[PDB]
Amino acid sequence: LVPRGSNPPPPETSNPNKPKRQTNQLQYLLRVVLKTLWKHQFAWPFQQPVDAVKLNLPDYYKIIKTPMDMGTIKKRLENNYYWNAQECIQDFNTMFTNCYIYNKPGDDIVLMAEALEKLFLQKINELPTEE
Ligand SMILES: COc1cc2c(cc1-c1c(C)noc1C)ncc1nc(C)n([C@H](C)c3ccccc3)c12
Repeated sequence: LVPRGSNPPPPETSNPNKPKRQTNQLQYLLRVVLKTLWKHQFAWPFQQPVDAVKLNLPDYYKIIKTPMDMGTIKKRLENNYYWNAQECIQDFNTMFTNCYIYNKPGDDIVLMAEALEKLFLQKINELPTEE
């Protein structure tokens, strides 16, 4: 009748046990990298977790075991979840890679992801100096 499957909870975005810092690179990742991607025409499918129930994608979380999205990344930055800039960059990379696993090369959503990823890589090439 209907596929049987719930969404997982979204990724964790805060953790009181983790120490917190602000750094040049983390500030850039929020104010330049995330900001630039978030405002893009094609950001919207990537601004929140994939809702497999609403989108009728019952196999999505059968294969995507490390989901990630820009809404999560934004909250993690805002909550000082990341200590090292590379932890945030890795989350963006996971987001893109997940899209390229679940969706066929050349599909609409993949072309959208590629346009965002190009802009991401350009901004990462201009990452500022560390402390
Ligand atoms: C086809 O892939 C999607 C379509 C989405 C989506 C999320 C995905 C998505 C992403 C991102 N990574 O894997 C999947 C699946 N999130 C919300 C959303 N709302 C609509 C109307 N869509 C449709 C199905 C859509 C299809 C192709 C390109 C853009 C949106 C979507």
